[PDB]
Amino acid sequence: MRVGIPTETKNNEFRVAITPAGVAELTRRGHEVLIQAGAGEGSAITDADFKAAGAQLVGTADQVWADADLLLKVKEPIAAEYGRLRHGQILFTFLHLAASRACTDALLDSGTTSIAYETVQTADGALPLLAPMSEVAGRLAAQVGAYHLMRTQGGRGVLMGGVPGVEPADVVVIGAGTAGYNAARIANGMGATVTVLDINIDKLRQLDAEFCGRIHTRYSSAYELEGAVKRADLVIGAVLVPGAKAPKLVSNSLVAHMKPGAVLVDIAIDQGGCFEGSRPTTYDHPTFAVHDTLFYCVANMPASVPKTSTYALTNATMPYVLELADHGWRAACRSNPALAKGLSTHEGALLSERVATDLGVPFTEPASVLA
Ligand SMILES: CC(C)C(=O)Nc1ncnc2c1ncn2[C@@H]1O[C@H](CO)[C@@H](O)[C@H]1O
Repeated sequence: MRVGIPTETKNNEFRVAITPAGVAELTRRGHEVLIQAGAGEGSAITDADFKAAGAQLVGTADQVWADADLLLKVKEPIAAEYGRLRHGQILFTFLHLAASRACTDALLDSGTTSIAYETVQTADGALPLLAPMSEVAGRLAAQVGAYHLMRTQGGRGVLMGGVPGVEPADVVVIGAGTAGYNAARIANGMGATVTVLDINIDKLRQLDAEFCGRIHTRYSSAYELEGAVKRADLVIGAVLVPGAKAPKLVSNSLVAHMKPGAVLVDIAIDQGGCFEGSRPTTYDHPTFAVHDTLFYCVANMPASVPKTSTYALTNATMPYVLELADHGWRAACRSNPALAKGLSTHEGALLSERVATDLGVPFTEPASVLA
């Protein structure tokens, strides 16, 4: 079985779906690895780096899509790639099918077998392929929040950690999942006074142990949310409700009572955002004004650090890539329930009940295609 990796084609998507380490492991097990020339340059992975690991480098995207039985990507296929979808191909990437009926229809019409990184789910409820991206997005959230607090960036002009005798920035992280924990940790590492809110007290209990009380924890009632947001210099919205679209926790009305020049970073913006006035924005123009405060809602944040996030993503996908490459989609999903929960399409059948509800489309029970 051939494994193919094309260059990512979306705007500012610098990541790549495999590293030389993954190539060497695939090549070692007797698989051809086809990589489009330049696919890894955005992540500081040179064409020579891939070749030396055993990859057969290919000049165009067309040949990768055409010759690969298992096609690894980072983002969903865009319109220019629908014509490349094939019936005898397994596509393994971030899909976000509920957000695109056109992508969903393209996969279905193609008959291709697709598996979504973000719904791969282990028995304990975790999402091991989304998690490294949530980790990166959290840590980024603190450092872009820090930057935009500078007066030269429209912020209040407050240094994250203060200096001796001067007040640190007051940072509120909403949500203590993978992303919020990581945002809280870096914001606290920078010297800020960090308060993390959640409705799951056990998550608060972990934070209280891990930083010995230094990261403050508050139960996330509507009252407590309003109070802390009013006093904050930087608000990080980290409520990434799995599958569900993010609730609007910070209304534009509450934004108008915020400190002037306060900064809001929404790292749930790949799910519509957890602020009311959040709209997906880009890396060139990152911020916009909401009642004399600054909103940051850049989507696909981990792509801005592709050297980090390409490795974080593909370290996590590699064992599923090996199972797929060695056994094919059906046996691999039979053996591994976590991989099965990512099954999205196969031969015109939509296999995700959540997507199928959200779009109004025939839902095929995943058991029918596997057993
Ligand atoms: C007033 C209402 C609007 C409210 O308080 N809402 C919330 N406030 C803080 N945290 C919340 C939350 N709803 C979920 N979460 C947590 O965010 C993490 C996401 O991974 C999860 O751990 C989850 O428990």
